Amino acid sequence: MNTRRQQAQNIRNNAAELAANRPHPQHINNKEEYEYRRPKKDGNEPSHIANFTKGLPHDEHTGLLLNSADYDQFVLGIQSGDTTDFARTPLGPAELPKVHGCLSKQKIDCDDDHRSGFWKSQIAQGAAGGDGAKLRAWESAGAGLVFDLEGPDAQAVTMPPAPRLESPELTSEIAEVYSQALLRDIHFSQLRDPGLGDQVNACDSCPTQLSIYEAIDILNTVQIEGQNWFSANCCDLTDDEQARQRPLVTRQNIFRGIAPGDDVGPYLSQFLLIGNNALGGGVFGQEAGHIGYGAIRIDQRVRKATPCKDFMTNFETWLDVQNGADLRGLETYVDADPGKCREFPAYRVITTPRDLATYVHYDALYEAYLNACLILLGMGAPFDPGIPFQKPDVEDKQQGFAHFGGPQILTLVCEAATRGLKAVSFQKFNVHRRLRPEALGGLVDRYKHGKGAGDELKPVAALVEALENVGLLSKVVAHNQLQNQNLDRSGDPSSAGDNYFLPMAFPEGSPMHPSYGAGHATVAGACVTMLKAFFDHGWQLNLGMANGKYISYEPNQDGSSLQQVLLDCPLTVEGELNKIAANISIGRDWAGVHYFTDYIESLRLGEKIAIGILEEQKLTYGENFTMTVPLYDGGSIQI
Amino acid sequence: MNTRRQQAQNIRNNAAELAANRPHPQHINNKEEYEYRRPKKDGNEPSHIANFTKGLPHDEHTGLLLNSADYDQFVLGIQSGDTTDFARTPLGPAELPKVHGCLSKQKIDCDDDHRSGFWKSQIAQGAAGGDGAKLRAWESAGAGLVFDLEGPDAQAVTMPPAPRLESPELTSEIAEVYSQALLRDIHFSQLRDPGLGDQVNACDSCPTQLSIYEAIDILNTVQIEGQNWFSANCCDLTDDEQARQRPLVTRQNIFRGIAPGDDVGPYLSQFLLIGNNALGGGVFGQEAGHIGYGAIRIDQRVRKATPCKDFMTNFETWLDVQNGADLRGLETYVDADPGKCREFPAYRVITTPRDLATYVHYDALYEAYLNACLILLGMGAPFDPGIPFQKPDVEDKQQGFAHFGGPQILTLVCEAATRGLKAVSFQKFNVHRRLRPEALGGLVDRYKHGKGAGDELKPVAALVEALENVGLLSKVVAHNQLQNQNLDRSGDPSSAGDNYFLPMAFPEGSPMHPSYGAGHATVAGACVTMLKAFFDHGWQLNLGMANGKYISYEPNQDGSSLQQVLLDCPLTVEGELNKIAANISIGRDWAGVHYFTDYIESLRLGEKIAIGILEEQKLTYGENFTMTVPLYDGGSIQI
Amino acid sequence: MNTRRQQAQNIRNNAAELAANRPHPQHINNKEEYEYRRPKKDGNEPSHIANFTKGLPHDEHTGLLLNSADYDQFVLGIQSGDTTDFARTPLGPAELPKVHGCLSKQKIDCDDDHRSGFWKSQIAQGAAGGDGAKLRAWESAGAGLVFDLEGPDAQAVTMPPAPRLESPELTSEIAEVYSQALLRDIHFSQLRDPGLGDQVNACDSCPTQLSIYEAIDILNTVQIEGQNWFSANCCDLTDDEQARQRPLVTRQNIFRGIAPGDDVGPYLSQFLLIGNNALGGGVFGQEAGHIGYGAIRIDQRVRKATPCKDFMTNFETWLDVQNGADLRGLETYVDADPGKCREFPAYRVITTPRDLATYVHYDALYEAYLNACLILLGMGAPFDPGIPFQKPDVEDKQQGFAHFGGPQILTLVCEAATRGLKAVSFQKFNVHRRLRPEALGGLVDRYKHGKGAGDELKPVAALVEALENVGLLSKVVAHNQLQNQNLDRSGDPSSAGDNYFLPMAFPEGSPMHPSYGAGHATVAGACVTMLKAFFDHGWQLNLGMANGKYISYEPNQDGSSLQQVLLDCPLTVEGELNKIAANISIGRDWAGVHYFTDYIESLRLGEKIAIGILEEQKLTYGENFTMTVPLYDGGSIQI
Amino acid sequence: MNTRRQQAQNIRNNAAELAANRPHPQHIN
Ligand code: NA
Ligand code: NA
Ligand code: NA
Repeated sequence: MNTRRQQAQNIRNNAAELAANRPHPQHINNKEEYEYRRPKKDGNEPSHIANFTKGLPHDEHTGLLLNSADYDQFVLGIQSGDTTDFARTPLGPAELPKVHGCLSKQKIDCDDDHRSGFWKSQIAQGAAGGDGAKLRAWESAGAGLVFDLEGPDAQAVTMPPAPRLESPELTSEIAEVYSQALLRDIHFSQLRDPGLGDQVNACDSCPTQLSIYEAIDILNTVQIEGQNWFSANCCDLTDDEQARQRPLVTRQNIFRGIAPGDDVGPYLSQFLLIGNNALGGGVFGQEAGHIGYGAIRIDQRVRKATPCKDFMTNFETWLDVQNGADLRGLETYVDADPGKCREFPAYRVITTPRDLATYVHYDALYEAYLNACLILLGMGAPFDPGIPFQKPDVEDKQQGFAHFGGPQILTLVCEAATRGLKAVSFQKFNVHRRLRPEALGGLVDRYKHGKGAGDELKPVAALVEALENVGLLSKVVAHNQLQNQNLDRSGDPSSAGDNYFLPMAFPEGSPMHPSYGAGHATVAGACVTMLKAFFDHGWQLNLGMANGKYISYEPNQDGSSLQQVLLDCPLTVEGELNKIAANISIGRDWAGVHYFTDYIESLRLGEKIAIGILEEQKLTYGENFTMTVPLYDGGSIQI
Repeated sequence: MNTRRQQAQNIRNNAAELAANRPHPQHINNKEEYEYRRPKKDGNEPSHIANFTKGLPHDEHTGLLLNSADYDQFVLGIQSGDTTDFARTPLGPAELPKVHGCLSKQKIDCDDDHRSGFWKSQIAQGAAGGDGAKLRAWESAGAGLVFDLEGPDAQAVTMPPAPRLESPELTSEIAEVYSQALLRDIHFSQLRDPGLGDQVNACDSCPTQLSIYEAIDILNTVQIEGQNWFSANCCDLTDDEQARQRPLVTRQNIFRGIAPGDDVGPYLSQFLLIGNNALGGGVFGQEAGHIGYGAIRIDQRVRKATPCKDFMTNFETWLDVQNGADLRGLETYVDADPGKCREFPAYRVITTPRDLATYVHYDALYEAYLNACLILLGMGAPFDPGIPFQKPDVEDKQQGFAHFGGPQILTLVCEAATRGLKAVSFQKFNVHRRLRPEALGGLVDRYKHGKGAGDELKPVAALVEALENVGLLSKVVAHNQLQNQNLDRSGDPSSAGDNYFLPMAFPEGSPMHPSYGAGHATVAGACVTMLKAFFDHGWQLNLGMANGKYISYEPNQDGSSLQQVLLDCPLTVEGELNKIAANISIGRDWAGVHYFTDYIESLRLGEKIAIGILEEQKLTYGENFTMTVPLYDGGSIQI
Repeated sequence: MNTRRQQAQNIRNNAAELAANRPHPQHINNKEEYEYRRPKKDGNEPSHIANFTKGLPHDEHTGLLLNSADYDQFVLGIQSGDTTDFARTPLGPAELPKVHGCLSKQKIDCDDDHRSGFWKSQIAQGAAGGDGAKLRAWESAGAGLVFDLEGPDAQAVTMPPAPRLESPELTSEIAEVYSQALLRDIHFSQLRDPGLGDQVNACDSCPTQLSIYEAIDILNTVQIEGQNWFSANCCDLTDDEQARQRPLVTRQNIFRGIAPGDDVGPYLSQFLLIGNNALGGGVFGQEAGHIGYGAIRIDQRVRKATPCKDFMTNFETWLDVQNGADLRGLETYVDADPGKCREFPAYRVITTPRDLATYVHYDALYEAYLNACLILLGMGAPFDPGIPFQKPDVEDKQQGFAHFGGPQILTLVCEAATRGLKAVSFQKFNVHRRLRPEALGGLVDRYKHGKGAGDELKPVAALVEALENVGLLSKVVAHNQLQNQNLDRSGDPSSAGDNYFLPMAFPEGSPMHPSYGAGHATVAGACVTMLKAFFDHGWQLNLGMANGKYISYEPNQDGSSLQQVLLDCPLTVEGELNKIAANISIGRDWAGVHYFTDYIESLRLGEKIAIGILEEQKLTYGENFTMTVPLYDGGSIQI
Repeated sequence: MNTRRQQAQNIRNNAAELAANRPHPQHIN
């Protein structure tokens, strides 16, 4: 034998070696960083239009990257991770220097207690009780360089290159993210084939410049050089692009993930609507929406944000956000009705993408995937049959709580997320640095106003044609027109003119870190993979059945209760975990802060992080069991 | 430089070595295992009265360990961890073999679909809809042998020896756990010095055979060989016992933990009563009891179990539980009132120890410590000033989300718990194997009925004197008398006679694993230590103040809302985290499944697990910061 | 220099490291294991219909997996490899326990000398001279966990996921394996384009419900969701499926392998028909069928099993086999004719798939590939020109016998096979666990009798449609009708009704180990790869030529002698080795125990095992030569 | 536990050492 000290050290060294001896891939970007250029005096420099520049100095007149030297310093700081190198990077509004090639001078500083004059938008000017908005910096840029004790390393795993401005793929994606902004107040029952059950309209009537029927046509018709993303055959596409590729847009498969079981049933996953039966003697049912949080409850009702109230719809509002104006918590929320119980309608069931965007806005990491984990445990969901002490207590003479029970999975959903964020943080900051969809909506507008210098915005030219030739932009300007009649931005100079800016559900828009690699989807992919591994992924949810059809749940007209939907086949653990993975992941896309590529490839990156942890932790147990974890790309694996 | 693969492997090897090079202590029990004996034909064998035997065959007539060979096989199985060795261990009721020294024969098996006849209690006989209760086995016995990737090893950390039946310490502890059973329906406002604010009685009037005033006297007067635990000076006590030692019992310090800040304010920690202010525009306040779970809410109202309804109050009910009768979920809960909102009183505020016992009954691991973590984040609580990117965004030009924000602490509270359970699982199963307080209540009764053989129960003799000489038992028999008038156990033969059994708030009583080392307290200690480390432990909670006194919260008469309590000094993050640590940890003691020693030493074991993880994870970051984590034993440490 | 001891140790350490430093792939199944479910009381459990359950307890009334707990114990035993864990797994017929979730009780045991009453089929009831059939257990389940001194490790190599019940691929495969059962007595001259030479009918006239012309149409027309396997373009298929994919079924390419040279010439490889010229002075020719086994001969005539006599054609016969009834050697064989020499027709030339099924039934591992090796050596076949001492003896002054002659290759064909079996044993038992084609024929029948519970056999529904819509099943029931008129199973209750069971050429059917990964094909692929490596793969076989056409051999009407076939081009060593690889590998498929996927992917797995050994053994020799081993997937490699 | 790769390599190294640690005789004509 060996002393336990040695055995414990050996296993931690074996896990460390196992992690190292796996395939360490090479990180390949789409080369957009230094490809698209613009003009300087007696030469040319890169435009960095296709790069994330949110927080840096943007020209206050043109809304383009003010100084390229700022981005070169921003990039430098990312790779070093030195706190000192962050401090040299200019932030928010700035003045271009008198000597060319030098770093920009930051207008706002520590002695600026009153910051009203620096911003050009009314909202930002009187944001902090009349003082004016504050600067906000980038979030955990050096997290990609942070190591970990378990799972694969952040740079020991990679995502494929982001699609380009010239590509047919991106054109379909920006159109999809654009469409969702105009379809942001649609009732969820509309996002599915009408044969399943009766659909309804959102009780709150909003001005709509786009419907579902139109959106499917636009997404199917949108094309570059006579090629549509959904239409294009395999032969044309690259091995990387062949993987992401989706089919022709259907009422059922619209705005949905490509993970198995996403198509089956309604849009919204049960684990975002249903709860558990009341502890002990049942006072309420699963349709109540109270999760069985041990002896206390979880309310499944999200905070209701005032419908059809999108932000950054004009240039000033957009520019100030892109100049790192801290506008968090300036979005308004519907007040409660004294007559009604359970703080309705202040807190209602997630009825529209807006309410998903709101849920996802403050989601707080792994909440959604823990909640789903809690729901299954309370329901009486079985664990993967490979796991020890799973048989009747009399026969096996052991139950298993500490390491093969609820306790182990409760920690695992939470564990994985942290490793997830670090892994994607590298892909965002140190590799791809893809612009936010809000920025592309920026690029689209500025081009249509003939802004920039020379052939700077020529790359975007191809993109805006398809968006206008499908007739989408014409509806976006109409939607924006009505949004700029709001008193908060009515007097903004840009409100009078046309705006092609993609509406943001949040005043601040996207978080202060690059687009490519989604923080929500990476956590979603990782946390869900752990749940699918541990639980019996096939387990058909016993939500009950009526009239020989297995019942499901979607919200009612005002989200006051759940409307039952009756399907031919029952819902499985796998599908609903994959659906809530997709719901939260695409939940950002509805808010207009992510593309589909950000979701899909993050979900694939997420499972690699999660699988790696499970692989490494298997060295510890001497029971010698098997955990069968299903993947999003077809067949399952045996850990 | 080195390639990232090598650096990542080196850090995981360095963490593994750091863990090994720390002090690996030697595990010392109190030698009770094979000390107390009883008689066999022409010799003597150990009684195993002071050991955990719950689940094994107990003699149906005497309620003592039927065969010592069963315990020797039970012990053997623990140390091996072999699934086959578990299967040989007899469970529940059994028949003593015709040849002596041989293993007992199990009555119940896989062909016993109807198990009514095997049980001697009415409740268990008609438990499973008339079929009869099923056998339940021991929970994760082999978890002590499971290794881990981060933190200290389970056998690389130890707890001091459990107190003995002869000791003054245990006598005070069993009296404390006994008292709590009779004080189980007391309103929490009573568990504090009355000078702070107006106290109240529980709206539900229960027959009480013991009051607070009496309980303090009993705990202060109870003594062995003219020595009281709280009275005894340092000189008399051992270095291990000097640490646990508490002061003379006060109205303020009664049934409370010895962690700093437990004495200050009411009994119940705020993080078990208060919530967050409503997201965005405030529709309700913190006194509401809705935690700011991102965009959804957490209900702080526990399920209300029918008051003054304790179980295992007679021999039959006690014996069947001790014979591993699965009675989970047979406890009844108060129905809701249609007229009232928020499912009242079915779901009410934690008003009595019963409601804490109920909360803790299904607590689901780290819920309480995550909830507390969520509350602080929503409040706007500051992190430990050592942590990077903590200064204004403009100055430092970075915020930190992924690794130095909410995300990192959210995973850490959840992370630590799993490592905690494995560490204590060893101390329970492989080392101390201390009997449950319910078992000691068993030993007390059987002695007072002159059960057992020869000088078997002589060890307990000394214990029962002090309990009777304080006049406690006389009140326990009176409490039990009224409890056995219930129709569910009225017709049980033992109901007619006197019962000295400690009432259990759960029908099944303690979980199927030994007493010493508390699973709740180990998680509590570990999770709270992580919170204290990350957050500014000193941060005075801004709950508001009225009349120049800082306001606090305790429940009202029916737990319909929070009653404000006004203190001279404000509550700190440290104290309330230490109080919720103690609340949940002692929450078991109220249910009657743990002693104080199980709490205190687990809280100390818990922080060692947590600190060890933090120490190891510090190798990853290159920022070079400092986390100042305060300890329960005075001064703070710098990680 | 180094001492030889050190050099010898270094090379064995270098080989060990080389093996480890190669790509270790991750084992991915199709997730069918826990996907398809059925109903239990108040819940749902997995059906394990798509898993190998042969030997376990099958319900005697429905013919489905009796208890899922048995499979969970069966799986557990596989992964542990513990002899004790095998013994707990119930075998053959069993009684479902009174408590649910418990292990089944085995009817047959060691005190059952007379086992007539346990079986439901006449054949099995009077199998062991009236005593009744015995139980048979699973074959080398723990061989996947066995290590090796040379070649790649069993878990250091993997096969792609098995096709699913829903898939178009499987539907084409089961139709192919079904067709072969009805075409089992076809003369081999029919399995090729008729332009090559005159075709003939099997002298023994059997009732045929299917012809070649019909079988090609059925295989080309069979489709799922309007998709045929052979018709489907690359774009639709996955990278794994794109590899297996075959072209539209031709008279030449029907039931043939996709290895280069399989299409060229007749179906049956020469090395299964031809022999060598008589040692010294030629008394007979190559058309004789006597292999030059040094100074003795090998008879190429297989034992003739009585034609059109298939087994397990009814439910009882099928069920008893699936309940592990040991029926080995109950198949009857044609008696010899006293008048004729060389024990004819008792021993005849392999004339029909039946005779191949019979050859392959007792093939005894590597016999076929050694025989082929012996034939080439006797013919005067050249070795790969890279090998040392290959030139005229006078010039080079060395011949090479021990290490570069016959001796080295003779051991290599035999060597590789053992490593092959262990490698695939893992893929069968520990990963894929694909049901046998006989089991799917079982699933098809039970569905058509409306057996099982709820939506248990719904997965198979899609499969049986295509089989009936092509009109195949209608012919299978007709074939089965005539087979159940046999007196051995005439009185079996199921004989009266319709049977859709795929006929088995063996009474026992498939061997006691899962379908996916073929033991014959893995050995075939491995052994043939070694032969192709060593010999000059291109070497055009000098069998002679007549009328300016290179002669070949196929059998005559009664397999009394070889009928010559004249082709435009000569046969190469590569093609005929690939053809005998395919012949033996597909030889199982004719018997109805394997699919095409089992052959193709095993042949690819086989070469990886073989190449790995050759790579490792190259460290030993200091001659520094090159062995050019051709692959089945196009180009050759240089070892 | 160890990863199968390591266990498989260790056994092949153990076999190689076992072979070397046996009596290596001197060849006398
Ligand atoms: Na169990
Ligand atoms: Na900050
Ligand atoms: Na030669």
